[PDB]
Amino acid sequence: EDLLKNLLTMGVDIDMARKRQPGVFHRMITNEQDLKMFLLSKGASKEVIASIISRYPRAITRTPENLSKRWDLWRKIVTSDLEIVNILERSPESFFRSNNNLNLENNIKFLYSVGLTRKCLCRLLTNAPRTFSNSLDLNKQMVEFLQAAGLSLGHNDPADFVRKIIFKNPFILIQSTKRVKANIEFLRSTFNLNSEELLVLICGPGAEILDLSNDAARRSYANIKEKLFSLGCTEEEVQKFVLSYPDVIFLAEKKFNDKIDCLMEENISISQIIENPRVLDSSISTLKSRIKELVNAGCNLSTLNITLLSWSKKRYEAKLKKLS
DNA sequence: ATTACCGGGCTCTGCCATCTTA
DNA sequence: TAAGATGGCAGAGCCCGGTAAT
Ligand SMILES: [K+]
Repeated sequence: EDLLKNLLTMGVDIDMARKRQPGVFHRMITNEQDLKMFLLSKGASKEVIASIISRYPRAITRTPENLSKRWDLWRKIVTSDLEIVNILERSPESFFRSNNNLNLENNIKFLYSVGLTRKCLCRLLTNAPRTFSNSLDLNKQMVEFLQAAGLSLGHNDPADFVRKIIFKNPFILIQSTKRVKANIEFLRSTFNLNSEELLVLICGPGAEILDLSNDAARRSYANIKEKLFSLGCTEEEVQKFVLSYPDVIFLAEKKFNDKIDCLMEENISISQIIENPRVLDSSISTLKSRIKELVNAGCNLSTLNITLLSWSKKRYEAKLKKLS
């Protein structure tokens, strides 16, 4: 009865809430008051509170005791209340989609038990919160799958493969095993690719590749291949290029292309580009802004050493001065 | 005094489908 | 027997600078 009124004064988007979790609105008891007070208690602005509820209405079904206990467990990993407010604003669902604090506590035990440091649990919680709402078994699955995948390739102690990858790729424990398998076999196939090459690739520069959704990797590589072929680069060169800079698989196809095109419209050859893959770190805006500045001076770009295009502001700005 | 090499810092939700659970 | 709990999916970059090399 009193439910819609409170939410309305709270700033909530009621129509949106009802669409996401209609069920919640057919309960006779809801604790929307205690939650407001609870988050207010921990420093959340009223606008955040509304935003959290607008996106995860079920949040209002939790009791002060539960909320307080879950919060204190997060504070076993994160150090300030503010850190947690921020995470919840960014992703409500991770905190509120479960109310099994025992399970949560077991995740924390398990993850410690795998040999991860607190800075590593902190990193996980901060950037991949939803890790801690996983079932214990689900986190166990992924960990067992990595160990198995560690030894299924030539790794000396899998225990440490797990730590390296989980540190380099914080988002791995919120991916399905299905998905991460398919991304590994995608790399193994498309490129050489013997166990050791593969292993560094996964731990180092191609670590983010394991998070790509189904076939989005395959599809984004296809585009790379076409667009580079079209410009006169051979498959070898395409492979060499992408392996020396796998980040390029994460770009939206359209971005890659526009990026390639903005560079080349200025008479920078496809050759300069793939022998200096990092120029592609820069957003298109930055590239575009820098291109303007240099051609504005006496630079011809056709023959310049274009590495500066992806230098830091400092080093770039310094060098631009010197050119004029 | 200048650039290359390379790794690190940031960084991941919001939706739907299929169970459990009471 | 309807909600709650849980799993899984699509979508996706940019920047900085230490230190080696010259
Ligand atoms: K109920």
